[PDB]
Amino acid sequence: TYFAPNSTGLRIQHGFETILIQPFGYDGFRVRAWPFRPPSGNEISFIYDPPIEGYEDTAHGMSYDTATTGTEPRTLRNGNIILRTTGWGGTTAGYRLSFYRVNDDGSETLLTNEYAPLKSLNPRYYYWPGPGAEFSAEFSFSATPDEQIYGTGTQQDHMINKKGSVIDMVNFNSYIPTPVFMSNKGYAFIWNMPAEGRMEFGTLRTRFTAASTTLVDYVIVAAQPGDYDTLQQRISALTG
Amino acid sequence: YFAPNSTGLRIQHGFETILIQPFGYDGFRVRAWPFRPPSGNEISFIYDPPIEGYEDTAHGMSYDTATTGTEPRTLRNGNIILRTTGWGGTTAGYRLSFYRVNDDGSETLLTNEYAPLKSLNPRYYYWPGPGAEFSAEFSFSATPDEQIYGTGTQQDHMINKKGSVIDMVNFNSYIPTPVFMSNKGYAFIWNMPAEGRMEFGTLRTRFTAASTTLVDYVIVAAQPGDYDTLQQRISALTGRAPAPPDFSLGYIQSKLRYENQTEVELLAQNFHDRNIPVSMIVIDYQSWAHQGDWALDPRLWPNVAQMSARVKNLTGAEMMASLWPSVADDSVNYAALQANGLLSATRDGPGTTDSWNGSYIRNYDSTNPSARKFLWSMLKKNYYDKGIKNFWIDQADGGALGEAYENNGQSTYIESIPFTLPNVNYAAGTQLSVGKLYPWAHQQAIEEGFRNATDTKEGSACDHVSLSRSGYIGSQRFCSMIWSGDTTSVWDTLAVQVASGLSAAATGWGWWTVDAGGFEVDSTVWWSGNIDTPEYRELYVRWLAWTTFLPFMRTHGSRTCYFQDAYTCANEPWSYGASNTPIIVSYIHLRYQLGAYLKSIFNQFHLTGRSIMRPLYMDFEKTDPKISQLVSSNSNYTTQQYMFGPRLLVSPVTLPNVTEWPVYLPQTGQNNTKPWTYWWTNETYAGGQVVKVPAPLQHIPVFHLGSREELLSGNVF
Amino acid sequence: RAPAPPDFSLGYIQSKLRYENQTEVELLAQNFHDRNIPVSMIVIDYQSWAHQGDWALDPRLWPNVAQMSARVKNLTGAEMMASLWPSVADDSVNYAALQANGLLSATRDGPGTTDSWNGSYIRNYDSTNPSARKFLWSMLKKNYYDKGIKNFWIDQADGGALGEAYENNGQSTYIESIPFTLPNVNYAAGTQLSVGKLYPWAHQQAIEEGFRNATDTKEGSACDHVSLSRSGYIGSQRF
Ligand SMILES: *[C@@H]1O[C@H](CO)[C@@H](O[C@@H]2O[C@H](CO)[C@@H](O[C@@H]3O[C@H](CO[C@H]4O[C@H](CO[C@H]5O[C@H](CO)[C@@H](O)[C@H](O)[C@@H]5O[C@H]5O[C@H](CO)[C@@H](O)[C@H](O)[C@@H]5O)[C@@H](O)[C@H](O[C@H]5O[C@H](CO)[C@@H](O)[C@H](O)[C@@H]5O)[C@@H]4O)[C@@H](O)[C@H](O[C@H]4O[C@H](CO)[C@@H](O)[C@H](O)[C@@H]4O[C@H]4O[C@H](CO)[C@@H](O)[C@H](O)[C@@H]4O[C@H]4O[C@H](CO)[C@@H](O)[C@H](O)[C@@H]4O)[C@@H]3O)[C@H](O)[C@H]2NC(C)=O)[C@H](O)[C@H]1NC(C)=O
Ligand SMILES: *[C@@H]1O[C@H](CO)[C@@H](O[C@@H]2O[C@H](CO)[C@@H](O[C@@H]3O[C@H](CO[C@H]4O[C@H](CO[C@H]5O[C@H](CO)[C@@H](O)[C@H](O)[C@@H]5O[C@H]5O[C@H](CO)[C@@H](O)[C@H](O)[C@@H]5O)[C@@H](O)[C@H](O[C@H]5O[C@H](CO)[C@@H](O)[C@H](O)[C@@H]5O)[C@@H]4O)[C@@H](O)[C@H](O[C@H]4O[C@H](CO)[C@@H](O)[C@H](O)[C@@H]4O[C@H]4O[C@H](CO)[C@@H](O)[C@H](O)[C@@H]4O[C@H]4O[C@H](CO)[C@@H](O)[C@H](O)[C@@H]4O)[C@@H]3O)[C@H](O)[C@H]2NC(C)=O)[C@H](O)[C@H]1NC(C)=O
Ligand SMILES: *[C@@H]1O[C@H](CO)[C@@H](O[C@@H]2O[C@H](CO)[C@@H](O[C@@H]3O[C@H](CO[C@H]4O[C@H](CO[C@H]5O[C@H](CO)[C@@H](O)[C@H](O)[C@@H]5O)[C@@H](O)[C@H](O[C@H]5O[C@H](CO)[C@@H](O)[C@H](O)[C@@H]5O)[C@@H]4O)[C@@H](O)[C@H](O[C@H]4O[C@H](CO)[C@@H](O)[C@H](O)[C@@H]4O[C@H]4O[C@H](CO)[C@@H](O)[C@H](O)[C@@H]4O[C@H]4O[C@H](CO)[C@@H](O)[C@H](O)[C@@H]4O)[C@@H]3O)[C@H](O)[C@H]2NC(C)=O)[C@H](O)[C@H]1NC(C)=O
Ligand SMILES: *[C@@H]1O[C@H](CO)[C@@H](O[C@@H]2O[C@H](CO)[C@@H](O[C@@H]3O[C@H](CO[C@H]4O[C@H](CO[C@H]5O[C@H](CO)[C@@H](O)[C@H](O)[C@@H]5O)[C@@H](O)[C@H](O[C@H]5O[C@H](CO)[C@@H](O)[C@H](O)[C@@H]5O)[C@@H]4O)[C@@H](O)[C@H](O[C@H]4O[C@H](CO)[C@@H](O)[C@H](O)[C@@H]4O[C@H]4O[C@H](CO)[C@@H](O)[C@H](O)[C@@H]4O)[C@@H]3O)[C@H](O)[C@H]2NC(C)=O)[C@H](O)[C@H]1NC(C)=O
Ligand SMILES: OC[C@H]1O[C@@H](O[C@H]2[C@@H](OC[C@H]3O[C@@H](O[C@H]4[C@H](O)[C@@H](O)[C@H](O)O[C@@H]4CO)[C@H](O)[C@@H](O)[C@@H]3O[C@@H]3O[C@H](CO)[C@@H](O)[C@H](O)[C@H]3O)OC[C@@H](O)[C@@H]2O)[C@H](O)[C@@H](O)[C@H]1O
Ligand SMILES: OC[C@H]1O[C@@H](O[C@H]2[C@@H](OC[C@H]3O[C@@H](O[C@H]4[C@H](O)[C@@H](O)[C@H](O)O[C@@H]4CO)[C@H](O)[C@@H](O)[C@@H]3O[C@@H]3O[C@H](CO)[C@@H](O)[C@H](O)[C@H]3O)OC[C@@H](O)[C@@H]2O)[C@H](O)[C@@H](O)[C@H]1O
Ligand SMILES: *[C@@H]1O[C@H](CO)[C@@H](O)[C@H](O)[C@H]1NC(C)=O
Ligand SMILES: *[C@@H]1O[C@H](CO)[C@@H](O)[C@H](O)[C@H]1NC(C)=O
Ligand SMILES: *[C@@H]1O[C@H](CO)[C@@H](O)[C@H](O)[C@H]1NC(C)=O
Ligand SMILES: *[C@@H]1O[C@H](CO)[C@@H](O)[C@H](O)[C@H]1NC(C)=O
Ligand SMILES: *[C@@H]1O[C@H](CO)[C@@H](O)[C@H](O)[C@H]1NC(C)=O
Ligand SMILES: *[C@@H]1O[C@H](CO)[C@@H](O)[C@H](O)[C@H]1NC(C)=O
Ligand SMILES: *[C@@H]1O[C@H](CO)[C@@H](O)[C@H](O)[C@H]1NC(C)=O
Repeated sequence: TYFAPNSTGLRIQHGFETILIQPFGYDGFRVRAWPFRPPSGNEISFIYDPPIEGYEDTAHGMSYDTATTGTEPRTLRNGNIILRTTGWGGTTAGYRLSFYRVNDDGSETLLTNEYAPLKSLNPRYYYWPGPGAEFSAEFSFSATPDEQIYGTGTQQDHMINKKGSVIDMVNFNSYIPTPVFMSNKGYAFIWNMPAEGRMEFGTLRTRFTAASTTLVDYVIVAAQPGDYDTLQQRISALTG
Repeated sequence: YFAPNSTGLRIQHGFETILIQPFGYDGFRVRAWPFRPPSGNEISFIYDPPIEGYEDTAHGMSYDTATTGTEPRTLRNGNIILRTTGWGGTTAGYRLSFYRVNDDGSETLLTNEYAPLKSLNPRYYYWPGPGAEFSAEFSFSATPDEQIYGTGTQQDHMINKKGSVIDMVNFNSYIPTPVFMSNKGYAFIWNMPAEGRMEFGTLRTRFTAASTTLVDYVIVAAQPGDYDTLQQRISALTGRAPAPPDFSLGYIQSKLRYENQTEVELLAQNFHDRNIPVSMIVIDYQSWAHQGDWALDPRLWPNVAQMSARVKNLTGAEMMASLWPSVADDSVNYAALQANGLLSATRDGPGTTDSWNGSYIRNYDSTNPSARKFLWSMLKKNYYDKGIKNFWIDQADGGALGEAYENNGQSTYIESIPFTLPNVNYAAGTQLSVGKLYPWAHQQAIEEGFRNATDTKEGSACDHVSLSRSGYIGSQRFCSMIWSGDTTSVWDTLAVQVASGLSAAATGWGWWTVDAGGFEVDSTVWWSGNIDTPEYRELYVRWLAWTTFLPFMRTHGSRTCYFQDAYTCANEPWSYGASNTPIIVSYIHLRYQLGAYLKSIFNQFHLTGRSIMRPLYMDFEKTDPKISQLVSSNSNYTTQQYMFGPRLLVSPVTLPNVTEWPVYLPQTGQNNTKPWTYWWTNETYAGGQVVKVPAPLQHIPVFHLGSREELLSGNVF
Repeated sequence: RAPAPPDFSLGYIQSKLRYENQTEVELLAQNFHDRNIPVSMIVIDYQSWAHQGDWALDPRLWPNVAQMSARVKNLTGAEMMASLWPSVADDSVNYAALQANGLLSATRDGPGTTDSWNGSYIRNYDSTNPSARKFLWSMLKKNYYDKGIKNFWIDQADGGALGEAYENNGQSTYIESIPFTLPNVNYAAGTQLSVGKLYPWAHQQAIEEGFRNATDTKEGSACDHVSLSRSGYIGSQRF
């Protein structure tokens, strides 16, 4: 009785950047974005395709069902997670991402969306520091002051709630920063990137950065609140 | 005063040099650089010597002791002491730590360099280019209970910035400025013009610079709860504000936009015939022929000296005009600006920095002194010498043309395409290395022109003012007021503006204001900005009432309407319904009735940096024990209430259809009395409780300490 | 290995800057016919469009171009060639579509403009983007090829800036002489520094693909039509 998806993925052409959102595993979406040049195909990934456990029969790859330029809003549902493409500001469009969970009582809860209030930097920011095509990436997502962040690897901070902390993604003795975290809102998030960077768990914005990359890749999975054993069931099905 | 026994300490720690000097009262200045010494032409926003301090002359690079940091040392100036230490269990002197000597003799650690056993270097250097310029990341320790106030302006609805990351990139309504106070009893200034990052994490505070040749910061200590001294030290370091001209304290009429000369003359005729006082009429943008002409289009403003004189004859009001920093090819000044190198430019390609009005443009170089003087020669010829002697320096955030997206003026879809923000070339550096200076130097362009025409020195009494949307460290030194930028005309926006102005106060900015009623229409709220609907008419009257108790009372916005009889929808005190006209005019009269109180509190800000609009921790943290937590949680009682001067307590109504409003009256320190008097009922209440007062549409919840006749006299200090 | 050229291209090619409207072109063919002077191809130069990026003759001066090409072939038997620039301006009817589908190159920071011309700052279309090559042929085949103008003059497609070794083209020689750095723009195949030499080669390829698609012919076989290019690279003789 699983709410299987009706689309293999959505590919948005937003100017020079392409965003490929695909249903991935149970109650999960996989988002990939790149400016100008398509993925080489030799990028390093830490997630399984298809997931170790999920609704799928075969791997997704780059497959998608619908292509748009993001002029109009769209909606895609997989399991209990729903994606809603929207505009920025008062506009009605479909180049901004937002993720909801369908609760047991029929209502919906906003897990997170791309941090794009009226006056703010682009939630998918690209910057070219070198003469080549490799770029640095800064992706921003909304957050609430009451949110709680669990995981993010190991660190001697004497805290299990990582909210309000910045975690640099550079390894050294006793410090293994890993961008895999659970939120008490009922969702988990995987920044599937091997590049060094930064984890910002701010009061109103969650931001991940990549020092140098050719492709941004993350996965978001939803679960009913308080049910952390399912979140870990989904994370392990994605990463091992 | 505990004067220091050393002029400074210079540490040679490998290839990096650290120069720590006593600076002002209870302050230390720290400068560090790897390999190459400072050129001496770095951009600095602090005074040497401070405007007020123990010193007789400037410090410069002078120091008393030189060491390699092999052994620990101690240096004391005032109540702050520096202790150089090792890292880990080591005994050395290459790590910095700062303590305050309390009144009871004991000491409290303000902060040290974040260096636990396993951690990155608290002074991290990185070379991204082939040259010697470097990126810097400086880390300081922090505690989970700490509270951060200031950091500039932002629409975050918080006065406690703990747990937030603040990017140092300017855009509309967002002026990140690395000057903050901590509730531990110290202030900190990251004296750097480079773009970067502010990390106020749970256990680590980090500042970064994208490209620089020198790191420079100042730390100053004060006894806990005593924020008035922190602001006294900050203003002595970065600038003591001048006294504003008396006319600027009145009612400022503005909108988007008064389009031709005869429309402005009928506006003054309306204020005169209706016997409604007005102190300044503002002319908005798009009033020029081309971007960069810096003059009113004669086809719509044929005789502006006659216009300003007629406006002054009917209302006595002064005039203000708008200018943008962008110049297009169709400008009469484009060839001259291009030839003399007075324009910024992207570092490859044609050099255009953004777009507007269907043309791609280039911002003038405010860091170039020749460009600043070229621009005043236009403003003085076409405005100042023609009766318009106040200037609206709009859309000068720096880099792009005022927004966080490129291709301004085009479709919102194109604006949303993530074109990278430009790292432009300036005369003083690049956008990444010196970008934060651009709006600060733009204010300076008008300040230099003002002081030159009046033959007065900076810091003295102003004859005229400028209206700016951005700034930086020490922007309070100019005859210039900052406003919160483009806001939406909805109820939630009105509640968020308060915390932005309170954060500006903690940054050192006193001359702050908003757009009464908001600026932009919210397309998802059908009544937003509609001056003919009762829904927005209610919102505007609540908003206009609040601006009465702000450093500057000004109305402005881009309204919508059902009936239009001009170029744009109206925004005048008689444009919101017949029943609302007497309400708006009453607050206009009340504003002029507070003139003595306004000039008195603006003067103390000029002498001491005495904050004008005051967050509740500055006056009642020592007193009310409940306030420490109400600020930590960013309660509406602390993000939406404030002290306007030493006597008034203000709390705007931020909800529709409301007749009672809950105001938290803080404790004042006399438990057997009732010090709070409600303005509209004259009823007295005791401190330390939340009260629900009658708040009809015409009344804004305002309490006052002492007698009303004394605060109206100005004698409050 | 180069293809064999069409026989008509080996004759006399008449061109200048510039034949401005349709009636001037028709009187030119009438002159060759009345004087019995042979001509094999008539060329229409640039600035014959309404906006940069429209990729069509301005109807205010070329009202019926299918009739113009047919009249030219009736009087002289000559084929026709028209000019197109790779620049796109905001006033273009194709600007919104080119921007939304990512068919324009761009400088890597700032608004993205790559040069200037005709008093407007412009962006070059991305010849390395296969989708952009298709977009441009859909314009040329609609407004030229299917209307008797089946040879194309792909001018000012050197890559990076707009055809010159200086930025701010079309402006004063003093401004042009100011050493604004040549742009390291973003392409779909790389940057100007990493793949820039491909731009004019891929621009020739755009029309070669269009020519071979219309005639159902393989590249390298006999050509029915030609293109006039000012730049190229390794192996450009294959077109
Ligand atoms: C004291 O201090 C406190 C702070 O410390 C302060 O609290 C702050 O208060 C304000 C106002 O009270 C709060 O602001 C609101 O926040 C809401 C939540 O925002 C987030 O989530 C939404 C998505 O929300 C959808 O789904 C959830 C869950 O399912 C629902 O609960 C929601 O209702 C909403 O549902 C709709 O849309 C769904 C999807 O399409 C549908 O499925 C569903 O059916 C519904 O139709 C995100 O969109 C937000 O993202 C935005 O902001 C983030 C981060 O900034 C950005 O990253 C992102 O890009 C976006 O910009 C966000 O994540 C908002 O929903 C709410 O929005 C309303 O008002 C604002 C104006 O302020 C409008 O601009 C906005 O359009 C919304 O207006 C509509 O609804 C209002 C009233 O509800 C109507 O009046 C209005 O007409 C309009 O109607 C629209 O929808 C109607 C629905 O039927 C429809 O009828 C109409 O036709 C019309 O279309 C607002 O922003 C803020 O969060 C508080 N902050 C905190 C920390 O608590 C407090 O106020 C202070 N108190 C006092 C007295 O001062
Ligand atoms: C439940 O959870 C709770 C939280 O989740 C948890 O709380 C945590 O508990 C731990 C353990 O208690 C706390 O850790 C301590 O933190 C202290 C404060 O550290 C900060 O400040 C110091 C500098 O402070 C000085 O000045 C202040 C005020 O003036 C004094 O109060 C201090 O005592 C101290 O004074 C000395 O030095 C002064 C000047 O030099 C002198 O004037 C004075 O006379 C004193 O000699 C900073 O140095 C610290 O910085 C370090 O960490 C930051 C950030 O990580 C880095 O940036 C920086 O580089 C440094 O690494 C910090 O900012 C520490 O002082 C305290 O340290 C002692 O123990 C640790 C081992 O844990 C030793 O490694 C360390 O050397 C210290 O040891 C000395 O003193 C101890 C006992 O006090 C002796 O046992 C020991 O022998 C040693 O002796 C030395 O000094 C003696 C002084 O008399 C002397 O007699 C000896 O001869 C010898 O010289 C420790 O790290 C932690 O903060 C809590 N965390 C939080 C969030 O609260 C709680 O435990 C949990 N509960 C349970 C049941 O689990
Ligand atoms: C950037 O680039 C862009 C383009 O990429 C540049 O834009 C271009 O600039 C060029 C020149 O710089 C322009 O060429 C001129 O165009 C005008 C306009 O022509 C049009 O509009 C005419 C009238 O329109 C009005 O009425 C119509 C009625 O329907 C109405 O719809 C409309 O709203 C408006 O109110 C039309 O009549 C005319 O059409 C005619 O001719 C067509 C050609 O074949 C034909 O198709 C039509 O059937 C119709 O017959 C057309 O649509 C032209 O007028 C102008 O031509 C004059 O000047 C040129 C020299 O530049 C000269 O060679 C011509 O002979 C002509 O000269 C007459 O008047 C002169 C007075 O100035 C006079 O001196 C001449 O002698 C001549 O007149 C008389 O005697 C002679 C012989 O004795 C006789 O032949 C005449 O009939 C007459 O009796 C140019 O072609 C482009 O149009 C323009 N393109 C665009 C899109 O704007 C831009 O400048 C650049 N920008 C920058 C910053 O660099
Ligand atoms: C980018 O930005 C630029 C600017 O930064 C934008 O440009 C501007 O756009 C605005 C509006 O979009 C324009 O304002 C409009 O200007 C016109 C033109 O006005 C001038 O010329 C008039 C006619 O001139 C002729 O005769 C003279 C002889 O001297 C010749 O030289 C000319 O060549 C012409 O042949 C002239 O009559 C006007 O003068 C009058 O008013 C002035 C000022 O009060 C007096 O000094 C004069 O004495 C004289 O009375 C003027 O010089 C105006 O006509 C427009 O007004 C109308 O429309 C308004 C709303 O748009 C409305 O509020 C007005 O009431 C008025 O309405 C008219 O129509 C109504 C109903 O249809 C009638 O009821 C009413 O009677 C009247 O008929 C308006 O003010 C700017 O001019 C223009 N600026 C520039 C430099 O071009 C540009 O649009 C932007 N572009 C992009 C892509 O974003
Ligand atoms: O940007 C070009 C693009 O704008 C489209 O507007 C969208 C945009 O609106 C912002 C704009 O609002 C004006 O006011 C309008 C309001 O938009 C209408 O809803 C209302 O009915 O009428 C009022 C008055 O005409 C303000 O006057 C503008 O200042 C404001 O634009 C900002 O302007 C500043 C500089 O002044 C600039 O820096 C900013 O970049 C710019 O946003 O955003 C909100 C969307 O809902 C609007 O659709 C427009 O529709 C379109 O045609 C095109 O012109
Ligand atoms: O470049 C703009 C700038 O030109 C100034 O002209 C200078 C320039 O001339 C080059 C230009 O020549 C045209 O032919 C002119 C000729 O130059 C004149 O001497 C003659 O009297 O008139 C003819 C035609 O009217 C060509 O038609 C143009 O192609 C050529 O311009 C170059 O154009 C190509 C594209 O066509 C472009 O890619 C180049 O960037 C551009 O340079 O250089 C020689 C100087 O002696 C001239 O003074 C002009 O004065 C000025 O107003 C401005 O328009
Ligand atoms: C200066 O004073 C500090 C403490 O105030 C002391 O540790 C140091 O030895 C003194 N140095 C000199 C030269 O007096
Ligand atoms: C002041 O206004 C009155 C209005 O009648 C006018 O008579 C008088 O000349 C004006 N003075 C000036 C300097 O314009
Ligand atoms: C102000 O600048 C002017 C230049 O127009 C100069 O002549 C004058 O001396 C300056 N005023 C001073 C130095 O007081
Ligand atoms: C000037 O403004 C008045 C008042 O709004 C208006 O009636 C008139 O049409 C305007 N004139 C022009 C040319 O815009
Ligand atoms: C409140 O007192 C003031 C003077 O202190 C007076 O002007 C006002 O009318 C009083 N309002 C009342 C009694 O409602
Ligand atoms: C071309 O058509 C014309 C009629 O418009 C006719 O007189 C002439 O014979 C034709 N010539 C050729 C070569 O078809
Ligand atoms: C050429 O491309 C078109 C689409 O543009 C396609 O329909 C056709 O099959 C291709 N081949 C030929 C010979 O037309």
